[PDB]
Amino acid sequence: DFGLPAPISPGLEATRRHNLGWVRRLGLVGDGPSLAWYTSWDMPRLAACGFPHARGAALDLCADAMAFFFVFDDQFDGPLGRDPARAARVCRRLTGIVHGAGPGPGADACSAAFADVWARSTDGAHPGWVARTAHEWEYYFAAQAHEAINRLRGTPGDMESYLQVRRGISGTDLPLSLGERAAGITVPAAAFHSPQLRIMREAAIDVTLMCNDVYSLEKEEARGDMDNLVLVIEHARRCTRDEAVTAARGEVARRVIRFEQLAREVPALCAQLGLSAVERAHVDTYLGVMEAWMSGYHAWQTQTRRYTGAPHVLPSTGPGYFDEVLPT
Ligand SMILES: CC[N+](CC)(CC)Cc1ccccc1
Ligand SMILES: [Mg+2]
Ligand SMILES: [Mg+2]
Ligand SMILES: [Mg+2]
Repeated sequence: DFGLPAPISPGLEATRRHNLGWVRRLGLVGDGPSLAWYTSWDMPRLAACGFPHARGAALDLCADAMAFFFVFDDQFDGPLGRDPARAARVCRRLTGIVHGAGPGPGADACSAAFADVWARSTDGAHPGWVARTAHEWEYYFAAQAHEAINRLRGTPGDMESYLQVRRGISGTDLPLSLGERAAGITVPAAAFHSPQLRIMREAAIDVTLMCNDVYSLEKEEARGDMDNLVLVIEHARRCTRDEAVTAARGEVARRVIRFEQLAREVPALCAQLGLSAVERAHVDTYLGVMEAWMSGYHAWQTQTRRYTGAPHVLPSTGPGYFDEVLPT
């Protein structure tokens, strides 16, 4: 019991078709085991449940971005994730794409897929959205090497260090930046940076990564992963696994409560700032984007085959992928 309500975009089926063609055309997913395994994740349902405001090509972008995140993530479940210098170099290649240097023809599948997601994301976007989201991507790519450092250390970090690494490797605020973009809204800066919306944005991202930590612990613990809230709590408190899971549930619940308490202040905040009716509408949609990411991510993770299937399809005795698609 995380304390989250149940959630979908009507573009689910069209996006399923588009996204299957996209991952195969780009070389992220092959034929056979990799395609079956990818399909079992149900990236279209994650997009439709996590981004219910997205329609048409906007939902396509959400599903393709998710596909990139998950395929790229799994490439570190192998030697790359025990090699911080190599991880830092591979991730520097991707960061160069973020800051404007496109990969060119014949780039590897991960570079090509990311370049496509990023170009589609920024096309027609407000410059303030582009600048913020570019730095979000930089954090995401740069954090991976620190997760590898922690694996070599073999102990979980303290809570502060766990949050600094885990917020990065989880994709930081990128799901919410994507949801804003896909909903076609631009949050007014005066509202975006209110203490209420800053705390809410941070809480929503923490909620989803902590919910994921609980559901993905089984597939991660056996690989020597250290940046998982359950392991962090257990190590810090010297408590039982059950006590640590219970505490993790409470960390999520307290953040949901804080989010909802602050959400109640948002109508009055928009009035204090003198926002226009359209601006208030965009803020209201942004609240729904955050609410839907929290509830939709969790709904998806209860139905996907990624977490129950991984230890059997890709046991910890081998890499967490069928094909190497990321040159190192
Ligand atoms: C955002 C997608 N992600 C992290 C990059 C792919 C592995 C899983 C994830 C989803 C939701 C919360 C935390 C992690
Ligand atoms: Mg990861
Ligand atoms: Mg992972
Ligand atoms: Mg996980």
